[PDB]
Amino acid sequence: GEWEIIDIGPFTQNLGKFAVDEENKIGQYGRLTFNKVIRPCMKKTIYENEREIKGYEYQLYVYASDKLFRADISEDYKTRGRKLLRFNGPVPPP
Repeated sequence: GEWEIIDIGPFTQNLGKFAVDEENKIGQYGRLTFNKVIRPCMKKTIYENEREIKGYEYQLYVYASDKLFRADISEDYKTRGRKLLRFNGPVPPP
C-alpha cells in the first residue's frame, strides 16, 4: 500500500478506544481501559483495480491499563467498517 504518518488527535484517539473495546471482547489481556495513543500513528492505504481505494489499515501504539500495546485496525473503504486485526504487547516505547 501507500504509507503516511497521521497525528494523534481525536480521530486517532477514537481508533485507540475502538481497539481497546475490541480487545476487551477477545479477553486475552483481561479487562482493559483506554489511556492514550502516542506517536507514531501510521495509515496504510490499500488500492485495488485501477488505483481504486480498497481500504485502510492504521497501526497504533496504545496505552491501555498502563501497558503499551501495538494495535492494527482495518477500515473497509466501501462499508467504512472497522475490524481489529491484531493487538499485541506490552511492547517497548518507539
